[PDB]
Amino acid sequence: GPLPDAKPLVEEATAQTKALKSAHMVLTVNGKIPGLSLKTLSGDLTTNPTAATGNVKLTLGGSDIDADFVVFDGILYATLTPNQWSDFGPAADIYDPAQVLNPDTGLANVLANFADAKAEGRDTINGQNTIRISGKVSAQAVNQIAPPFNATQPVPATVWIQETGDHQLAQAQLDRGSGNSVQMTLSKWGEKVQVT
Repeated sequence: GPLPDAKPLVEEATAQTKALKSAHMVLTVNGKIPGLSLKTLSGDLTTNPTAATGNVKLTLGGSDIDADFVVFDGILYATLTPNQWSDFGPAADIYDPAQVLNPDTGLANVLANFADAKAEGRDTINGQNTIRISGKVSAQAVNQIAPPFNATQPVPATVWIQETGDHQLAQAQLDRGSGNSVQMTLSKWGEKVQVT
Protein backbone atom coordinates (compact mmCIF):
# COMPACT_ATOMS: atom_id res chain seq x y z
CA GLY A 1 0.00 0.00 0.00
CA PRO A 2 1.70 3.18 1.30
CA LEU A 3 5.46 3.59 0.78
CA PRO A 4 8.00 4.47 3.50
CA ASP A 5 9.90 7.78 3.25
CA ALA A 6 12.90 7.19 0.98
CA LYS A 7 15.42 9.43 2.78
CA PRO A 8 15.58 7.57 6.12
CA LEU A 9 15.60 4.29 4.22
CA VAL A 10 18.58 5.36 2.11
CA GLU A 11 20.37 6.63 5.20
CA GLU A 12 19.83 3.28 6.89
CA ALA A 13 21.02 1.34 3.81
CA THR A 14 24.08 3.59 3.76
CA ALA A 15 25.03 2.64 7.35
CA GLN A 16 24.39 -1.07 6.72
CA THR A 17 26.39 -0.98 3.50
CA LYS A 18 29.40 0.59 5.28
CA ALA A 19 29.52 -2.43 7.62
CA LEU A 20 29.46 -4.97 4.80
CA LYS A 21 32.42 -7.37 4.59
CA SER A 22 31.25 -9.70 1.81
CA ALA A 23 28.46 -10.37 -0.69
CA HIS A 24 27.49 -12.13 -3.89
CA MET A 25 27.06 -9.68 -6.78
CA VAL A 26 25.60 -9.83 -10.24
CA LEU A 27 26.46 -6.99 -12.61
CA THR A 28 25.19 -6.34 -16.11
CA VAL A 29 25.58 -3.60 -18.68
CA ASN A 30 22.61 -2.79 -20.94
CA GLY A 31 23.41 -1.21 -24.32
CA LYS A 32 26.86 0.32 -24.66
CA ILE A 33 29.05 2.34 -22.32
CA PRO A 34 32.00 3.60 -24.42
CA GLY A 35 35.23 2.17 -23.02
CA LEU A 36 33.59 -0.57 -20.96
CA SER A 37 33.88 -4.01 -22.55
CA LEU A 38 32.15 -5.97 -19.79
CA LYS A 39 28.69 -7.35 -20.52
CA THR A 40 27.83 -9.50 -17.50
CA LEU A 41 29.54 -10.72 -14.33
CA SER A 42 28.52 -12.89 -11.40
CA GLY A 43 30.72 -13.57 -8.40
CA ASP A 44 31.48 -13.51 -4.71
CA LEU A 45 33.42 -10.77 -3.01
CA THR A 46 35.00 -10.52 0.39
CA THR A 47 37.13 -7.76 1.88
CA ASN A 48 39.64 -7.26 4.68
CA PRO A 49 41.29 -9.06 3.12
CA THR A 50 40.15 -8.78 -0.50
CA ALA A 51 39.35 -11.89 -2.50
CA ALA A 52 36.92 -12.54 -5.38
CA THR A 53 35.77 -15.43 -7.58
CA GLY A 54 33.16 -15.64 -10.30
CA ASN A 55 32.51 -15.56 -14.02
CA VAL A 56 32.55 -12.72 -16.47
CA LYS A 57 31.37 -12.28 -20.04
CA LEU A 58 33.26 -9.51 -21.83
CA THR A 59 34.36 -8.40 -25.28
CA LEU A 60 38.08 -8.72 -25.94
CA GLY A 61 38.78 -7.88 -29.57
CA GLY A 62 35.25 -7.98 -30.95
CA SER A 63 34.59 -11.48 -29.62
CA ASP A 64 32.39 -12.40 -26.67
CA ILE A 65 34.44 -14.27 -24.03
CA ASP A 66 33.19 -16.23 -21.03
CA ALA A 67 35.93 -16.45 -18.41
CA ASP A 68 36.11 -17.57 -14.81
CA PHE A 69 38.07 -15.14 -12.65
CA VAL A 70 39.78 -15.01 -9.26
CA VAL A 71 41.32 -12.11 -7.36
CA PHE A 72 43.65 -13.31 -4.65
CA ASP A 73 46.55 -11.60 -2.92
CA GLY A 74 46.12 -8.50 -5.06
CA ILE A 75 46.38 -10.45 -8.32
CA LEU A 76 43.81 -11.09 -11.05
CA TYR A 77 43.58 -14.50 -12.75
CA ALA A 78 41.13 -15.58 -15.45
CA THR A 79 40.46 -18.50 -17.74
CA LEU A 80 40.56 -16.96 -21.19
CA THR A 81 40.51 -20.51 -22.51
CA PRO A 82 38.68 -23.30 -20.66
CA ASN A 83 40.37 -24.60 -17.51
CA GLN A 84 43.47 -22.56 -18.34
CA TRP A 85 44.39 -19.92 -15.75
CA SER A 86 46.22 -16.79 -16.87
CA ASP A 87 47.80 -14.24 -14.54
CA PHE A 88 46.92 -10.66 -15.48
CA GLY A 89 48.94 -8.95 -12.80
CA PRO A 90 47.74 -6.64 -9.98
CA ALA A 91 43.93 -6.49 -10.02
CA ALA A 92 44.11 -2.81 -9.09
CA ASP A 93 45.63 -1.99 -12.49
CA ILE A 94 42.37 -3.15 -14.06
CA TYR A 95 39.75 -2.77 -11.30
CA ASP A 96 40.19 -3.50 -7.58
CA PRO A 97 37.05 -5.50 -6.73
CA ALA A 98 37.12 -4.28 -3.10
CA GLN A 99 36.24 -0.88 -4.54
CA VAL A 100 32.61 -1.93 -4.66
CA LEU A 101 32.49 -2.43 -0.89
CA ASN A 102 34.83 0.39 0.06
CA PRO A 103 32.84 2.38 2.64
CA ASP A 104 34.20 5.67 1.26
CA THR A 105 34.18 5.16 -2.52
CA GLY A 106 31.99 2.10 -3.10
CA LEU A 107 28.28 1.38 -2.89
CA ALA A 108 28.06 3.17 0.45
CA ASN A 109 29.37 6.36 -1.25
CA VAL A 110 26.87 6.04 -4.09
CA LEU A 111 24.12 5.86 -1.47
CA ALA A 112 25.53 8.82 0.49
CA ASN A 113 25.52 10.85 -2.75
CA PHE A 114 22.11 9.72 -3.91
CA ALA A 115 19.99 12.90 -4.18
CA ASP A 116 16.25 13.56 -4.60
CA ALA A 117 15.42 10.15 -3.12
CA LYS A 118 11.76 9.28 -3.86
CA ALA A 119 10.04 5.96 -3.15
CA GLU A 120 8.46 4.79 -6.40
CA GLY A 121 7.11 1.32 -5.61
CA ARG A 122 7.78 -2.19 -4.30
CA ASP A 123 9.59 -5.02 -6.08
CA THR A 124 10.74 -8.53 -5.21
CA ILE A 125 14.53 -8.97 -5.55
CA ASN A 126 15.78 -12.53 -4.91
CA GLY A 127 12.64 -13.42 -2.98
CA GLN A 128 12.71 -10.34 -0.75
CA ASN A 129 10.41 -7.32 -0.58
CA THR A 130 12.19 -4.09 -1.49
CA ILE A 131 11.34 -0.45 -2.00
CA ARG A 132 12.17 0.85 -5.48
CA ILE A 133 13.57 4.34 -5.10
CA SER A 134 14.49 6.95 -7.75
CA GLY A 135 17.11 9.70 -7.49
CA LYS A 136 20.33 11.08 -8.86
CA VAL A 137 23.85 10.07 -8.04
CA SER A 138 26.66 12.66 -8.18
CA ALA A 139 29.04 12.42 -11.08
CA GLN A 140 32.00 12.08 -8.76
CA ALA A 141 30.51 9.19 -6.77
CA VAL A 142 29.65 7.43 -10.03
CA ASN A 143 33.12 7.87 -11.50
CA GLN A 144 34.78 6.59 -8.36
CA ILE A 145 32.91 3.27 -8.37
CA ALA A 146 32.73 2.99 -12.13
CA PRO A 147 35.44 5.10 -13.90
CA PRO A 148 34.52 4.12 -17.50
CA PHE A 149 31.09 5.65 -16.86
CA ASN A 150 32.65 9.11 -17.29
CA ALA A 151 29.76 11.00 -15.65
CA THR A 152 29.70 14.73 -16.31
CA GLN A 153 26.52 15.57 -14.39
CA PRO A 154 24.26 13.89 -11.78
CA VAL A 155 23.27 10.41 -12.92
CA PRO A 156 19.67 9.26 -12.84
CA ALA A 157 19.55 6.14 -10.70
CA THR A 158 17.27 3.58 -9.08
CA VAL A 159 18.07 1.62 -5.93
CA TRP A 160 16.05 -1.14 -4.32
CA ILE A 161 16.45 -1.40 -0.56
CA GLN A 162 15.09 -4.14 1.75
CA GLU A 163 11.78 -2.89 3.14
CA THR A 164 12.26 -4.81 6.41
CA GLY A 165 15.02 -6.58 8.33
CA ASP A 166 18.56 -5.29 7.82
CA HIS A 167 17.56 -2.77 5.12
CA GLN A 168 20.43 -3.83 2.82
CA LEU A 169 20.96 -2.45 -0.70
CA ALA A 170 19.52 -5.21 -2.92
CA GLN A 171 19.96 -3.59 -6.32
CA ALA A 172 21.19 -0.39 -7.98
CA GLN A 173 21.02 0.95 -11.51
CA LEU A 174 22.77 3.91 -13.12
CA ASP A 175 21.23 5.25 -16.29
CA ARG A 176 23.61 6.72 -18.87
CA GLY A 177 20.87 7.92 -21.22
CA SER A 178 19.12 6.09 -24.03
CA GLY A 179 18.94 2.44 -23.04
CA ASN A 180 22.56 2.44 -21.87
CA SER A 181 22.95 1.45 -18.22
CA VAL A 182 24.81 -0.54 -15.62
CA GLN A 183 23.03 -2.46 -12.90
CA MET A 184 24.20 -4.56 -9.96
CA THR A 185 22.33 -6.90 -7.60
CA LEU A 186 23.73 -7.77 -4.18
CA SER A 187 22.81 -10.89 -2.19
CA LYS A 188 24.16 -13.18 0.51
CA TRP A 189 25.60 -10.33 2.61
CA GLY A 190 28.28 -11.78 4.89
CA GLU A 191 28.81 -15.08 3.10
CA LYS A 192 32.17 -16.74 3.65
CA VAL A 193 34.08 -16.40 0.44
CA GLN A 194 35.86 -19.49 -0.82
CA VAL A 195 39.55 -19.80 -1.27
CA THR A 196 40.14 -19.17 -4.93
